[PDB]
Amino acid sequence: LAQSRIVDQMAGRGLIDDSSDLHVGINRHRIRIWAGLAVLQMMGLLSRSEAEALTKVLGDSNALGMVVA
Amino acid sequence: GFNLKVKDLNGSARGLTQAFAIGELKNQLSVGALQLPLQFTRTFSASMTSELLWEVGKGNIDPVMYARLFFQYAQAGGALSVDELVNQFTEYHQSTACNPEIWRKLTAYITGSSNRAIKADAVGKVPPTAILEQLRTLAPSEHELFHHITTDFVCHVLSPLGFILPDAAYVYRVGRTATYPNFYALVDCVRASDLRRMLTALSSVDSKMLQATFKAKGALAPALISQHLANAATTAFERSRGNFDANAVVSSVLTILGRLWSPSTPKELDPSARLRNTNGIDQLRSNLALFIAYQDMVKQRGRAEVIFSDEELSSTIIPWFIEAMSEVSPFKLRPINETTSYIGQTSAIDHMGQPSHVVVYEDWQFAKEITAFTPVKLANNSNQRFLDVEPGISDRMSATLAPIGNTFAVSAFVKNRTAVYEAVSQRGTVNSNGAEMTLGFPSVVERDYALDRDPMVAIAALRTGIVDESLEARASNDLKRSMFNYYAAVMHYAVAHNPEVVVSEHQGVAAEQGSLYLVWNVRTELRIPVGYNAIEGGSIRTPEPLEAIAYNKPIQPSEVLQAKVLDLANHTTSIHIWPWHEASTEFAYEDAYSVTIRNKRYTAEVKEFELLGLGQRRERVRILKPTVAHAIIQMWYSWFVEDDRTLAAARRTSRDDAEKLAIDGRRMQNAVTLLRKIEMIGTTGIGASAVHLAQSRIVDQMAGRGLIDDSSDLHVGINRHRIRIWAGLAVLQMMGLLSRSEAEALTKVLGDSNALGMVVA
Amino acid sequence: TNGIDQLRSNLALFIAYQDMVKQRGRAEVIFSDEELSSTIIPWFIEAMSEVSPFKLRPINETTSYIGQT
Repeated sequence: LAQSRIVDQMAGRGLIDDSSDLHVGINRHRIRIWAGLAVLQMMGLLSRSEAEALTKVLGDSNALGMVVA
Repeated sequence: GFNLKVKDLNGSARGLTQAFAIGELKNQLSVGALQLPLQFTRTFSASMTSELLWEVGKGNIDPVMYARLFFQYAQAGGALSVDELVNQFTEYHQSTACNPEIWRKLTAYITGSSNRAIKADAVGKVPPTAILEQLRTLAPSEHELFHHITTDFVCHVLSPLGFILPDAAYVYRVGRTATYPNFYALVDCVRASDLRRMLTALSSVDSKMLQATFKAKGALAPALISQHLANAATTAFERSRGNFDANAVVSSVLTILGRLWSPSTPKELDPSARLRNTNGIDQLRSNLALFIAYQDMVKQRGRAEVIFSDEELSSTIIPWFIEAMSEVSPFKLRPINETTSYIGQTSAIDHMGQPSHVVVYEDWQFAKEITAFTPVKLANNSNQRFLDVEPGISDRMSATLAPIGNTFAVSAFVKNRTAVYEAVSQRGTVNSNGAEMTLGFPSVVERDYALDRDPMVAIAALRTGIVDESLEARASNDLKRSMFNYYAAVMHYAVAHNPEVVVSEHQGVAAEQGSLYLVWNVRTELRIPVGYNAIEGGSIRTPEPLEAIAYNKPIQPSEVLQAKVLDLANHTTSIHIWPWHEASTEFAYEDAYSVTIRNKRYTAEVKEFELLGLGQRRERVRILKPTVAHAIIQMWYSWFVEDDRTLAAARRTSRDDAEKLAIDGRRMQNAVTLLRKIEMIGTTGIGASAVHLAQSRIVDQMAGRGLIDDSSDLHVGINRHRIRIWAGLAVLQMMGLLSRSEAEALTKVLGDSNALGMVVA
Repeated sequence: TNGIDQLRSNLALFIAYQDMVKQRGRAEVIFSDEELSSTIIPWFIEAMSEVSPFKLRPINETTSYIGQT
């Protein structure tokens, strides 16, 4: 759904409507966290000031898949 | 036909979501999990097609057929339901059979004069009929029917005596009935079930005794014929009653069934000894097909107290006294899938693979033959009108329809939208479903279009689910009269695939009067971008019937059903039919059309009848109102709407050139396709007559305005596409289906598309 | 068929074909058959059933009321 929305954003400006350009490899894992973010806050569990931490720590490393997927 | 999202169908066709069959809305979409399993099996059969004449005819009187007729006209008539009709019949039966002075007058109209019954002599100066007029002089019925039947009764007891002289014949048509639906209809069926014996007791017993008293040879009889007749007839009325309440008996047996079905506590209601499996109610344990009756039962009403419960009873008698075993009605009865054996199915779709286009439908008729008639009436009274077909037109118009059956091969026609599926790439898939894809039911259209209600308004009524309360007994409920069948649709072919069942009562927080539908585990592929109920685990469980199909294979329908016109003329050459009026007047149309040759109009028109080459104008020929096909062509029309809307949007943005030309390429031949078939609609019998006369009118108009100079216009393409498509469309106008707006919209379609050809031709 | 050929001799009813295409157009025999007709239908033609002022005669007697100067 969020991908549907930003793909709709691709339709915003008419030239970046040139089909999907996100999907290669890194983006998928990069947004894979977002699922863990909905699972984070207002899944009814985590209290924020949290993904904050996770963000910095996800910045700490190469992450990648690291393999898988 | 229409469409809806799969994940959001409750937000979409919210009424159609079966959870709606119960008062459920809630934060929750019904469901959960619980217990007791048994595939509910053996559904009542196929009332569709099977149209035919029946003969009231003889006074030997078969109550059974007449009952069938009562339900028949009742649905077909000006007064729902059967129930009130049976009341009215009982009223009439009092006013007649229980009103003796009449009978004195009747015998008086027969042999009556003096010192009746004029000793041993015969003399039966009567047509059956003349009696019927005399009774017509008596209390009118809004719905005579039985008014014939009472006469039939007069015949039956006067048959032993020399008054068989009148014997003519009486005839009446069927009427198609649906799935078939609502338990109120069952109420009609059970009171009619009473009619089987409410009536037969007077239809039977009767008298072999008295010939005519004998008293050799037999007999004198003053009022004694009327005496013996009516007083016994009234006596016959006494044994008749049926006692047991209509709605109550069904309410109770349904109660025991549904609570038998209950996974949550049966409590004091329970399976038991002779409470149940009384060598028949257990057969109902096998007839659990009439499920849904419990659904609306709590919905139409609420708590289902057995009130006349007892515990010996019932058991005992009442379930025995259930309707289907008394077999009136199009109540019908059968095993499983044969009712589903008219379900189309096409998964289509791709890569995902499951969702964007998965259609269903039905196999269907085109016995081209269709008929029309004069309404000859040997004597004024009502509508007992004799009619004879008008073969000279009737054949050729049917002949005109002959190619048309090869046209619009609806199965092949389905392939159309299926073909649309690859449009438009590329794969979604999670962000926006899924799609309805599926419905486009010929059946739902015909069921309502038969009353010319126009189903299409009912369609949106199932979009929002709620009825828009068009308060009128032949308005609002009739909409709902369809909606039931509509639900009744999917469930049945939701049986096959899969006999998975149960579900629970879903009390929610309010209120436990009972609320239990069905569930379907089926079996699945391991991916679920379809259905809010993610429950992919092995398979969906599943709360709503459609998802099964959504996870179903294309299977491709067996499906063969296709009706047939009744022979009619071969019998009404002798005897009157009574769906008439209904069949209507009925002769449109003056389809004028312009040809805008440069800066000039030259519009032409033609007077229907001479297209048939007949002369002159006919006043009173009476075409039927053929059904079926309307649904097909409408579906074709609306689906084209889905088509060009989708494709045009696709070129509007998707996005990315390789696809746009594809679709805009696609677009072209779609229209090109229709172009071609439209000539088959016309210039091949009988619209060639249409183009002929059009050419006549136009060139003669050239001469009349003066010059025929510029009039090369019997020639090519543009004008030819004009006149030809106009022609096939025109005979199609003479065809009683698809109005007129469809015409202008259609030429609106071709006009941008391209037109080019030059296909002619 | 010992009669339709008499119609081959009755070709006076010419013009009927004229308006036939004119009043209508194509003249498909539709109940054509090939045994029929032949067989019965031409036999069942009207003038032989002789109703009407349909009348019947040789040539010029109908013209025998034509003035000429």
